[PDB]
Amino acid sequence: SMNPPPPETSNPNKPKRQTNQLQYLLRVVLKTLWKHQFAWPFQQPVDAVKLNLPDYYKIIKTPMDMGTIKKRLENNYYWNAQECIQDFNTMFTNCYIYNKPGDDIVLMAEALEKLFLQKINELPTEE
Ligand SMILES: COc1cc(OC)c2c(=O)[nH]c(-c3cc(C)c(OCCO)c(C)c3)nc2c1
Repeated sequence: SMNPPPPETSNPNKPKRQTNQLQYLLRVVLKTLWKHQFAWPFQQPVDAVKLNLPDYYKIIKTPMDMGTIKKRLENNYYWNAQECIQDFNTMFTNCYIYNKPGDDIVLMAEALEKLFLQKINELPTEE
């Protein structure tokens, strides 16, 4: 069994910025989700070998996780807040696509996503 390479977190020729919206995404959005009791399954790429999910990366072709997002934010990988918001949404959607309603992992994602939505509802206007 084999995992894919993780998503890119470094690319020196990708344009990047540090916007006030991106600072909010790190200091408020990521920090809130990361500390949550249900964060742990989402803090690193899905290890499809250790979890014995051999079809995971057959179904999930755009993997994302908060470990990857955390590194992207800390390394100022992004140009804009929409890029980062898309990553969070890709993470949640992958969970819903792969799993079944009412599974524990789906309940965990839902809890995290509720908080994500409440925080992004107050994303600041760009300075
Ligand atoms: C431990 O961290 C994770 C993270 C996950 O996603 C972010 C998942 C995830 O998306 N599905 C599952 C999961 C677990 C079991 C036992 C399942 O039945 C095995 C097939 O008979 C299925 C279909 C999914 N485990 C995760 C664990």
